[PDB]
Amino acid sequence: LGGYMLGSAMNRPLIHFGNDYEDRYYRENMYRYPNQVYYRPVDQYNNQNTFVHDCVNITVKQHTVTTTTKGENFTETDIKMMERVVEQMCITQYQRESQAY
Repeated sequence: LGGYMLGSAMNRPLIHFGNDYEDRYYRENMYRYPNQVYYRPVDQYNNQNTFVHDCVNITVKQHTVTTTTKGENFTETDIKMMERVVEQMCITQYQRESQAY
């Protein structure tokens, strides 16, 4: 929606998911996940957890609509992994937004 902003792109972290299948799955499917986040201006949140929570939901929602339009779909695992990595990226974005303000 409105008032959201799109952050600059970031390095996809290497992420370990705790078992052979998810590690392998992630390595193979990670190109399908966002490499940047949507967020509301940092002044508009009560703390880091709220900002991050919002950044994650909005970003994933938006990515899901644009991936769906291209005729592709996210599985439940996709959503879980995407959630974890977008949460990491949102934390980085908050940190970066924060040392200005």
